[PDB]
Amino acid sequence: KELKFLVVDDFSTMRRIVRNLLKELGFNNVEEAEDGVDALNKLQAGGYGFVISDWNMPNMDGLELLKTIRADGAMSALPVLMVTAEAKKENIIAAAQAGASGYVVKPFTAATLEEKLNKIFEKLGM
Ligand SMILES: [Mg+2]
Repeated sequence: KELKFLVVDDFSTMRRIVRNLLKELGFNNVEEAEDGVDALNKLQAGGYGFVISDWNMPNMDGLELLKTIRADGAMSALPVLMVTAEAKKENIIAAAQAGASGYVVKPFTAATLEEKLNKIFEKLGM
């Protein structure tokens, strides 16, 4: 599957981990973004096929980034995997209403990530 991923997380250590987990699953075309604003700049360049986004981030959080993607004429169907942390239980109902493609709690292993990605590829038909 030739898919270009965008990994968005305000902690540089976590972006690196997720990127290396994707590399182990065979995905080598992975770009990183620091928050929702940075993510908008990368997405506008085009070519992205999947977004993995942390929920809590400064400047623009994962929910506002999701809602922006979903309102965009060309990118409204872009899959978005929402990432939450044990620290805070998020407003899942709002992400579900905005069309999140799925949810996963970090930290996660490549095995868990693979199972989440396979489930989304199947449910959406990618
Ligand atoms: Mg964060």
